[PDB]
Amino acid sequence: ASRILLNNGAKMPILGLGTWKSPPGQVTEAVKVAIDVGYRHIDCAHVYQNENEVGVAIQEKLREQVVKREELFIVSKLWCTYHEKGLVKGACQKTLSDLKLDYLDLYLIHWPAGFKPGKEFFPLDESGNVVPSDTNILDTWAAMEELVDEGLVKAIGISNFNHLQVEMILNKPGLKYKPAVNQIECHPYLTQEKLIQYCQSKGIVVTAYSPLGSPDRPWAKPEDPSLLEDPRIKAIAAKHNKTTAQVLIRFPMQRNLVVIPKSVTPERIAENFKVFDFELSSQDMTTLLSYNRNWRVCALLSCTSHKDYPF
Ligand SMILES: NC(=O)c1ccc[n+]([C@@H]2O[C@H](COP(=O)([O-])OP(=O)(O)OC[C@H]3O[C@@H](n4cnc5c(N)ncnc54)[C@H](OP(=O)(O)O)[C@@H]3O)[C@@H](O)[C@H]2O)c1
Ligand SMILES: O=C(O)COc1cc(F)ccc1C(=S)NCc1ccc(Br)cc1F
Ligand SMILES: [Br-]
Repeated sequence: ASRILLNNGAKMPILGLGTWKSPPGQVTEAVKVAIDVGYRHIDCAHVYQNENEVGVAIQEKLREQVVKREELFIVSKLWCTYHEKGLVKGACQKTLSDLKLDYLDLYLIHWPAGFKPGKEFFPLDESGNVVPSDTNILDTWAAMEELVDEGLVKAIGISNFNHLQVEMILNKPGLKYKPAVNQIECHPYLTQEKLIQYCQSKGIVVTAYSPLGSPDRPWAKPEDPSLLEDPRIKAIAAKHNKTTAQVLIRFPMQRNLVVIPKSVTPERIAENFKVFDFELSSQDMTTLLSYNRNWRVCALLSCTSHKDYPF
């Protein structure tokens, strides 16, 4: 099954295309190719600074009638400097404008922390620490709920929220819409069994980001572990006559997760979609789970002292 049912009643494609780091001069073609080869879910964010170019691609494929808008599942995210009551709607609207859409299928709080509003995405003090906002997560959630009620988004969710933070939202006094999704880092070196079982037990769908270990993350280092080169994963791939990436994409799908591998390489975009015609065994799945090292590629020192930093 290609889509998972969310607690808002809508169906979400379990495979999407990621767009963080996709250069603005490559990402329009990447998304055009993705839609042509079958993708129906695109993962976006204002902070990635490429939503206009993503939107050019989406718009051309809608115009050309390659796909219907109701067949697409477009996700974006509220950046940390817009957590304030009076800034959430305009942030969402900017994203809609850039993506050329009149609604999003899903809008996430990108990180639990709010930052001082302004032009800078990471406002710092003179000593290098991010400057917080005093807006708490529950007030930002209420602002997200209004976007549903105004028809700008069909579902709302969270991203990078830890157990305590998800629970805080679920226990919100007067909660109107539960989060549909929690999007978190997840791959064989960071398997997230505790947080995933918690979210799944509450009917929250988990999306796995960086499923290939984000080898293009700006802060990579030569010595770091490499999923795509791990000979044990290669061996599982070889047994199935698939690539390592295909194994790494199929793995979260069989955990009832959504997965959002990024590529701007047309051959790889196509290859990465070819994951609905094989099955990893239970043994394969447990073996991949056994590679957990609690190795997190998405973390940031400048934000570690923020009250709401999740890790
Ligand atoms: N919510 C959050 O806080 C958050 C944080 C991080 C990521 N995300 C979302 O998750 C998406 C995926 O994560 P990610 O971008 O960090 O990394 P990723 O998907 O784990 O890895 C992307 C890297 O893998 C390469 N790649 C893709 N397919 C490949 C294949 N078949 N063979 C070999 N290499 C392949 C890509 O290269 P090329 O592009 O050069 O082909 C790129 O360098 C992001 O783009 C973003 O949409 C969300
Ligand atoms: O964030 C992404 O989607 C992928 O990553 C990024 C993508 C961007 F376009 C800009 C910064 C980031 C980083 S540095 N994210 C880490 C990060 C940000 C905020 C807080 Br609170 C903690 C934290 F760990
Ligand atoms: Br944070």
